[PDB]
Amino acid sequence: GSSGSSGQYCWQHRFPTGYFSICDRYMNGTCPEGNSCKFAHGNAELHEWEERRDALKMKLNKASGPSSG
Ligand SMILES: [Zn+2]
Repeated sequence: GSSGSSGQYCWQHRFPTGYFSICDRYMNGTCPEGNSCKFAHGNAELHEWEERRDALKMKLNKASGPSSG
């Protein structure tokens, strides 16, 4: 209604350490890590993560190196 109908998004969660998957522990019920976890904590959360990280690439690039062990 007010403050913009569509111009209002509420997505504030942890940052995706860098992984793009769901946390089995969290999905099961409880997770050991918690906030400093590398996995996602809820289908919804993941969605946001994919973005949060997609923001870094704004300046970062893929071509970095082989890093073959
Ligand atoms: Zn976790």
